[PDB]
Amino acid sequence: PLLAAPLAVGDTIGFFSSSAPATVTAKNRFFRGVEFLQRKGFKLVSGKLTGKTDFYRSGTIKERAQEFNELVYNPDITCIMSTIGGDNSNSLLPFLDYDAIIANPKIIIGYADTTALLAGIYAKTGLITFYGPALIPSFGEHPPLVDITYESFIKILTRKQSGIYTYTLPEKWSDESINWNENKILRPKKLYKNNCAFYGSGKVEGRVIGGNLNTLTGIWGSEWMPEIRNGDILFIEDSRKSIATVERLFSMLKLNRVFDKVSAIILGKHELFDCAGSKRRPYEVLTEVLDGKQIPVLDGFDCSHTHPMLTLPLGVKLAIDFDNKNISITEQYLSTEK
Amino acid sequence: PLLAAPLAVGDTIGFFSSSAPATVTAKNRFFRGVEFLQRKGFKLVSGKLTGKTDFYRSGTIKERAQEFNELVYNPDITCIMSTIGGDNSNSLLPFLDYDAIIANPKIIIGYADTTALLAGIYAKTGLITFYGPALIPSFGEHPPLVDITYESFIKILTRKQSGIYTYTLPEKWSDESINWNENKILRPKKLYKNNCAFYGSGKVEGRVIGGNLNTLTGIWGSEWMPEIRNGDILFIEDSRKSIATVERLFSMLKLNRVFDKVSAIILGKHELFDCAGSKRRPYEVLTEVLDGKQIPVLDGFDCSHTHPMLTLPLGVKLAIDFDNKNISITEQYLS
Ligand SMILES: Nc1nc(=O)c2ncn([C@@H]3O[C@H](COS(=O)(=O)NC(=O)[C@@H](N)CCC(=O)O)[C@@H](O)[C@H]3O)c2[nH]1
Ligand SMILES: Nc1nc(=O)c2ncn([C@@H]3O[C@H](COS(=O)(=O)NC(=O)[C@@H](N)CCC(=O)O)[C@@H](O)[C@H]3O)c2[nH]1
Repeated sequence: PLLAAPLAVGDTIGFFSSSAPATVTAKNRFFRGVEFLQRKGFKLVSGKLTGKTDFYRSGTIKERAQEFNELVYNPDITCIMSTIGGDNSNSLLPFLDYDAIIANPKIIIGYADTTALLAGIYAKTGLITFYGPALIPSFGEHPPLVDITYESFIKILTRKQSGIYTYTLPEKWSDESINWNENKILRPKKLYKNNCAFYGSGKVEGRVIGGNLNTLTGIWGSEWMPEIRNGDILFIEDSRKSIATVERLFSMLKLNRVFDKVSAIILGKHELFDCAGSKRRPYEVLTEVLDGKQIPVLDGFDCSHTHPMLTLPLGVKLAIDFDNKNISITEQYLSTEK
Repeated sequence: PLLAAPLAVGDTIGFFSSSAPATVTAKNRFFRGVEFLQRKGFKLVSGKLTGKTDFYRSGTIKERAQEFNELVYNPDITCIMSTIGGDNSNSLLPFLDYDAIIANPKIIIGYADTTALLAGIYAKTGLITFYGPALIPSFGEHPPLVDITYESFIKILTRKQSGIYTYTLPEKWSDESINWNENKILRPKKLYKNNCAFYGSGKVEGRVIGGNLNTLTGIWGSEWMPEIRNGDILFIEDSRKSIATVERLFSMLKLNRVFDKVSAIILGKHELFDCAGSKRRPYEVLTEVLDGKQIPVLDGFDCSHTHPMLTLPLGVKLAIDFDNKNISITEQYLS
């Protein structure tokens, strides 16, 4: 794969708004996230749509593509980070400068709707991009959880690329929809013990592919959807969905023969899943849809809309040890030097 | 294509619940729809999941597939009609009896989430199915709008198959969210003049394909999504979506090169579209997404979640005359 140069303390991070204009609509949280990264020593470059609104989005399709391309063209930038998702980054895909991305590989990171860009860029260029923090939701989170998110971000992106990397499991997590865009918390979030489950045995190693599953529907079938291959590990997460929607999306995968190919599935923790009173969890729905197909599942990986969030390279090999209950990156995902 | 026998007054209609359990959750409206069709002379056969609930759905994936298949196996049934949509009919697709459908073609009709079945059945069998009334939302509607829906249903499904059929535009329509499952009516729905628009010139004729666009995402890429081909007319409608979602869905089509293939697009009226204060309509969003491509568009066809609803065969040729502002079925669609 095509690899970006690694991150280092003091580097420049550029940020872009490919969908929702949250630098305006969540401006307090945005400022807290900016301050958070600056205090860590990063220099920030604001994308040209910062502070702008076009109702539900930051700008026209072309304006948003331009905003992103301009960061790619900036030789001082090591990391290009989403401000926040939304619904609309898939629109940009015909207009991104893929040749410039190939010529100037950078760390591209975000999650949620930004999946369309992460997956589409990988499909077009082979660049290893990252499912991980977006500036506003992730780094504007109040302590204590933001510190755990940051620890994963800095570890994954700065560590020496030698030997496998085994993830640490956050001790506590939350998905509550509070403390969003004000100076002070209303009250502390509920902190849940980590209930991640490893359904299976032995060790499975394969290329990880995926992201936000609902968002993948916006690129599905196109040249921007990376082909899923035999032996891949499917990584999928969703946020604030009804069980009805989750069944629909899992069945979409089934119809597409995805479950005939993949050797394991990672379900990110689902933020505020709505079980419609059934008390069922997504894994149970997946099990019905699988119709007897035995695939080991890591249910509840902390790389999703829940806090804290780990950083995950997409398109490289991972190894899930279902017996020892751990997950590791086993393939180089950044260049050894800048 | 594979064609079902035409409907006749007095025939048996079977109904199924492939997703939301609205025979329970909208029981009053359900009874109204049943009574409406019975009064027209139809016999009704209730699918085996009628009156059942599994929280958000009528039953397990396999039980819902069985419910549908059992209607196919019933020799007395000439029309299989959805009760209502939901989110989950795509789950049934691996389990439908496509061979039985081929062996005994029937009129299969519904809309919204049921698109997954209409499209999937067409993909597997070539059967011409129908985007049109579902029992509860469509036939449980109060007069006067239900009468216009029924007039289209009966005209399309019973007419002799000779010469083209040209649609008649409803004079008024509504998308107002009232009088759903209440027993008496607060008042009549607000009525709007028909603002349907023909953007283009000349006449375009091609096979119509599509349905509820959001629902198509649940079958996209699979063997159950019919291939869109050069010359097709794309028919798409959505309901109660944000402009953000509509942009996403239109861009999905663009990324899939759909707009390089289609000869025209029909947008069904979008029930209670949420423009996020932009005052933009779906057509304006489509225009941005198209990035200059000159595709003629029939904007606001009455075959969607709005009332009244016309009945549309899927998979046969239509002709849209943009100069004379009309739309016709030009290919035989029942035996
Ligand atoms: N309390 C609160 N108020 C907000 O206005 C708000 N806007 C965003 N968020 C949180 O930010 C997170 C990321 O927002 S997002 O715009 O990046 N989300 C997305 O792109 C996907 N949720 C869209 C795809 C999908 O959900 O299917 C969400 O999980 C919310 O928890 C908010 N939370
Ligand atoms: N006013 C009103 N009150 C209700 O409680 C209610 N419950 C359902 N409905 C209407 O039924 C109609 C059909 O619902 S459905 O389950 O058949 N719809 C669908 O499957 C699609 N909306 C799914 C695809 C999508 O929307 O993305 C919709 O237009 C709703 O407005 C209601 N309308």
